Amino acid sequence: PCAYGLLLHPTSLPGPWGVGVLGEEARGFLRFLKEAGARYWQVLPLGPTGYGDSPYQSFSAFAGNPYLIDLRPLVDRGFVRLEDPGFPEGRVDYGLLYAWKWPALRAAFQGFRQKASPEEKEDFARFQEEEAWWLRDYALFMTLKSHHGGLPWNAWPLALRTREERALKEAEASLAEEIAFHAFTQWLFFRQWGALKEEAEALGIAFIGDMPIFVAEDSAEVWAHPEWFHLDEEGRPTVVAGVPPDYFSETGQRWGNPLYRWEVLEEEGFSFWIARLRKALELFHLVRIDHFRGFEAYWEIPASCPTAVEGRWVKAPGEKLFARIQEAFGRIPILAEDLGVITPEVEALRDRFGLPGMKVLQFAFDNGMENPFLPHNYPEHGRVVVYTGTHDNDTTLGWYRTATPHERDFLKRYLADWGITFREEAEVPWALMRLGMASRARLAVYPVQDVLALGSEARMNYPGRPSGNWAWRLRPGEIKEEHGERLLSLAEATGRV
Ligand SMILES: O[C@H]1[C@@H](O)[C@@H](O)[C@@H](O)[C@@H](O)[C@H]1O
Ligand SMILES: O[C@H]1[C@@H](O)[C@@H](O)[C@@H](O)[C@@H](O)[C@H]1O
Repeated sequence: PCAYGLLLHPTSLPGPWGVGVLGEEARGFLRFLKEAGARYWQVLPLGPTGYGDSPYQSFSAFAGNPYLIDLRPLVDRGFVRLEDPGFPEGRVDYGLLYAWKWPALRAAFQGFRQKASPEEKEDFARFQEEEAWWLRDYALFMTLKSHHGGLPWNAWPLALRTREERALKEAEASLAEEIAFHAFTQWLFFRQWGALKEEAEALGIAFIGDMPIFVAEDSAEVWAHPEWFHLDEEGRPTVVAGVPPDYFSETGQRWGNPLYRWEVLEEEGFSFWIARLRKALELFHLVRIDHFRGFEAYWEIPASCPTAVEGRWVKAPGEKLFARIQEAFGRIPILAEDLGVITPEVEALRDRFGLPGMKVLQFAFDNGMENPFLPHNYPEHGRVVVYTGTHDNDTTLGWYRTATPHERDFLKRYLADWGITFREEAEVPWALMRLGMASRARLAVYPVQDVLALGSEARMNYPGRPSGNWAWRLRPGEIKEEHGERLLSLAEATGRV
């Protein structure tokens, strides 16, 4: 029973200009966290997003999401003048945010080139030089994507798709301004996050980052390093990621993400992963990795297959990779997302390296006392993270409302065994958060929607649903001291303060 933190993607922060940003409201959430006894702030992947707006399908495994840039500081410097397009409240309007914030950032870039001090123009220069190894490909990637009507890289003219030496240099020369712009967006993002990170550290708060084990097909790194992935000559994946048919899905899941050529990454001492983790550790203190099981083995699906039925398991060099990580960083600040159908082999790898696993209370009541998500079954070392629900789950109140008769009843009886009782429906989220903090899990993390006991409309992501995801936002003044105080109380009572 060491500590607890809260889960809130930066986009959910309240504030003007269409979305949560790395500014004052963000710093405000830090104070809230501090005064609430919280010691962790978990977020979703922070890279640039494409269609669907999912943080797990980023245009780059290294880049930073421009949408998170707080335009206010840039306004205070005279680089740009802002006028609101009519953004709504409590939700992100991505369509509108795209049409507005990009030109907004572009305009602010012109202000910078004409009013930036030497120390500013110099810093921007150092940044471009130091992050060049990935920044160069990223900036050109985005630029070329705009220049081609948003077409995916493997749909661009042969010369550019195959990254021919000449074509690249020419494009890189006749679009140096757009390329500089994108680099500018990155410069702001990392500098703004950096400030926020130091802030959190001074308050004694650690950041729990996130990253999908597999990258997106249409992204800077796949374009610039196709040797690391199973692609044909046209740049199209010959096999895609996914999971096999299980008790639930009768056809399994076909994600479409490109699969790694593990043999190639190994011959290079897993350079990609080390670089990927090094860059994440610049932003986070702990890094959760989605679909951890992939390091043990992954389900390879023929690209020509419409479902996941035709796949097969393929072992991945997990042991070697983590051994390498251990030596590279002298530690392994990884957080294993081991939800779903896991095997003894996956647990073996996870445990063998002392990596903490996950526990989701919303999944603990559809069976009997042997459910590994029920608190009494948590490993004695308590090296695990308990959640009421994650971003992919409905809010706890929303889950409760639709849960089966068995789950609802078992929930009550189980809570009772722990001296926890509830009357009102809106009380459920707190009963579970309480159960979480009372457990052996050294760390408990809760999404803010549960702290506010919001219903299903505040659900961050609904797997399978083709819209309305990643949009939920706290409304101004919605979260209040009242909530922080109640959390502090619960944390003190369980010894997590
Ligand atoms: O490392 C320490 C230790 O575990 C303490 O018993 C307590 O839990 C602290 O908060 C921290 O976690
Ligand atoms: O007020 C805002 C923010 O909420 C924090 O208080 C930060 O430290 C600054 O004061 C900022 O201007």
